[PDB]
Amino acid sequence: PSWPQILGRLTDNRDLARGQAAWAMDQIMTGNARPAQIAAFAVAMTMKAPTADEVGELAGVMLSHAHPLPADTVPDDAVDVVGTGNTVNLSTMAAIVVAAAGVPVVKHGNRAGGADTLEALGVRIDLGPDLVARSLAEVGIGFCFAPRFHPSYRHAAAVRREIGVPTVFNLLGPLTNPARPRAGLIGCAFADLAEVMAGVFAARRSSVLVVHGDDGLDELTTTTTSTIWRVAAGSVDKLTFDPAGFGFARAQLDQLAGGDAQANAAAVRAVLGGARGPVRDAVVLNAAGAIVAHAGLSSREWLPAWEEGLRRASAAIDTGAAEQLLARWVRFGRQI
Amino acid sequence: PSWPQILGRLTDNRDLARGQAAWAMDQIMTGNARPAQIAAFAVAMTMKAPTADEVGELAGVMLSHAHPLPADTVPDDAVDVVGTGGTVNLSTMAAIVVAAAGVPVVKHGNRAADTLEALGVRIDLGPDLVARSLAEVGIGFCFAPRFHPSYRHAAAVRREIGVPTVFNLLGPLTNPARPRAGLIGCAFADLAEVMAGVFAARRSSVLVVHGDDGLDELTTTTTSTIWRVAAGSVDKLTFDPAGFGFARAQLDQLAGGDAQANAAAVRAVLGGARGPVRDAVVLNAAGAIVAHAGLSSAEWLPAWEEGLRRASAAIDTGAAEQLLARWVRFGRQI
Ligand SMILES: O=C(O)c1ccccc1Nc1ccccc1C(=O)O
Ligand SMILES: O=C(O)c1ccccc1Nc1ccccc1C(=O)O
Repeated sequence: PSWPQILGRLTDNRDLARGQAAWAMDQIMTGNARPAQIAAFAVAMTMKAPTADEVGELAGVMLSHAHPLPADTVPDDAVDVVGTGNTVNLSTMAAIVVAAAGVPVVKHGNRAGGADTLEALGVRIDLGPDLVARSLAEVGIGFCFAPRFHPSYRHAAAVRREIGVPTVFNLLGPLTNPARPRAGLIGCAFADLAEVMAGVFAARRSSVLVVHGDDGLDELTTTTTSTIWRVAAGSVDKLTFDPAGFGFARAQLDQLAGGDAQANAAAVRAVLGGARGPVRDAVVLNAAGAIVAHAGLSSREWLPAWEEGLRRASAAIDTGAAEQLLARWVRFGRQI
Repeated sequence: PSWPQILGRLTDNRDLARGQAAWAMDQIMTGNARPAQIAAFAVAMTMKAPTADEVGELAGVMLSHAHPLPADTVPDDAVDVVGTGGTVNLSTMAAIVVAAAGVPVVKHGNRAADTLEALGVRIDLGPDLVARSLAEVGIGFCFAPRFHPSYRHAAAVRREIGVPTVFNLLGPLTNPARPRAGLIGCAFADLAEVMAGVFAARRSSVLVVHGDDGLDELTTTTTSTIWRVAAGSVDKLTFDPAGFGFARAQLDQLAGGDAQANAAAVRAVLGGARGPVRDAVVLNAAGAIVAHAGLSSAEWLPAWEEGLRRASAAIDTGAAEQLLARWVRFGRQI
C-alpha cells in the first residue's frame, strides 16, 4: 500500500480495502509518517465517514504496539467507564463508585483530561504495567496513562493538538485501553460515530453500553433521554433510555458538564461525601450503566439489572465505600 | 479567525465565510501554519468541495504576496498555456507556437521547467529579465519559487501528502505576470468548473480544458470538455477534433516525460515532423489563440479555424523553431 493510494481512496469518498487502515496506522505508530501525512489521513478518514471495520483496524494496530499488563493481572470481568469527549467529572466519579461496588475497573486516559482530575485528587496516574496490575488487585481500580502504554503514539498525538478539531482519532481512547477490559459504559459525543464504536466493541464481543445523551452529553444524561447501543454477544441493539422511569428528576445541562481538574476534584469530594443533586444522580446513573454492562458478560434482564445496578451504585456512595476507595487509592500510590 | 474554527467548519462540510480561506492562506504564507494544519486544510477543502469564491481567495492571497513584473511590462493581451498536471511536452510546444504566431506568452512553472532547461532555455530569471524576455523574444517564463517564495512551505506539504487537492489548482491560477487570457488544462474534472469560475470572476478570457481521456490538455484521442470563460460567464462545451479533420490518435502515441526525450520531441515537432504529437500541439496552440481572441470579441468556429491556420503556419514557416532559437540565444547573452 501507499499514502497516495490510501488518501486518494479516502478523498474519493470510498471505504478502504481490508488492511489499508491498519497499514496507515502502523506507519503512524512506527514513526514512518510525516506530520502532513498523519493530518491528511486523520481528516480524510473523518470526512469520508469511518466504518466499524476501519476503526477496528486502527485500534487493533495501536493495541498490537501497546505495552500489555502482565499475564493474569486483569480480571476477566473488568470494566472501563469513559467518554470520547467533558464529562470527566462524571466518568471519574462513576468509575470510583463502580470499583467500590466490587466491579474491577481499569481506566485509560491522558492529560488534556481523565488524568488531570485524578492527580488533582492525589492519585498517582503515571504507573507502569506492573503497578497498574498491583493497583487493580489491591485497590480494585487501575489507571493506564496513555503516554506510558502507547509511547509510539506520540507523533499522532502532536498532530491532533496541531489541527485542534475532532477526528476519527478522538474515537480510539475507549477502544485502545491497554488492559483490554471486556465490559464498559462508553460515552460518545457524536451520535454518528456511537453506532460505529458499538460495532467495534461487538466485533471483539465485549459487553458494553455505548451511550449518547440526546442533549449531546458523552454520558447517560438526566437532562433528557439517551440513546443506548447495547452490545452483547457480538450483537448491537439500539434503545432509547429515560432515567425518569427510575425516578430521576430532570436536570439541565449546565449542572452536569465537567470543568477544570481542580474543580472536578472538588465535585468528586462533594458527591463521594454524600451531596445530593443532579451531579450525584448522573454519577449513580452512569455507574449503574457500567454495572449493567458488567452483568451482560454472563447475560441474565434489562430492567432488573438496572434496578440492581442503581441500588449498588447508590449504596456504594451512601455507605462511604466509594469515598473510602478513593482514599485507599491515594494511599496506594504513596506507599508503592 | 483560527485554525480550529476554519478546519472544523470544513470538516463539518460547510462552505467558509467570506475572508476565511484568505485568512488561512495568509497564515500559510506568513509562516504561521504548521505542516499538519496546511495538510488538514488542503484535504478538508477538497473533500468539502471548494467553491470558486474560496479558491479565488486562496489565489488572491498568493498573488498579493508575489513578486510582480515591473509596471507596463506585460502586454494587455498576454496569454498563459499550461495544465494542472495530475502534458509539459504539449504545453511547452504549444506556448512556443503561440508566441511565434505573435501572441505574447508568459508561462508559470517549476521543475519536477526541466524540458526548457534541456532545450537550453534559462528558466530562473527575475522580474526584470522576464519582462525583457517577453519584449525581445515574445515569451517569458516565471519560475514559481522565484516569484512565490512565501509559498514554499505549502508547496512542500503538497508533495508530502501526494494526493491531489484543491492546491493543485493554485499554480495555473497564480501566474505572477497575471495574463488575462489562456488555455488552462485541468486533470481533475471535479475541480475544472471551480477553476473556470475563478478565472470568470477576474474577467479573464480562458479555455479551461479537460480531455475526456483524463489529459490536462486538448486531446486527439477523443473529445474534451471545455469550460469557455469570457465576459465573466462560463459556458460548458464538449469539443471534438474530428470536426476539424483531426484523425484519432491513441494515448500512448502522445507519451513520454523524460527531459532529453521531450527536448527531442520539441525539436522534431518545431522542425516539422508530422503525426499525433504535432496535431495535439497545433490543437492546443489554436485553443490559446482562441482564448486570446476572446479578450476583444467571438465566433467560435471562425476563431478556431483562424487559430488552427495561425498555429500551423507558425510551425510551417519555421517561425516557431526560430523563436525557440532566439529564446535560447537571449538567455545565453546576459
Ligand atoms: O501527549 C500525548 O497525548 C501523548 C499520548 C501518547 C503518547 C505520547 C504522547 N505525548 C508525548 C510523550 C512523550 C514525548 C512527547 C510527547 C508529545 O506530546 O509530543
Ligand atoms: O514548487 C515549489 O517547490 C515551490 C517552491 C517555493 C515556492 C513555491 C513553490 N511552488 C508553487 C508556487 C506557486 C504555486 C504553486 C506552487 C506549488 O508547487 O504548489
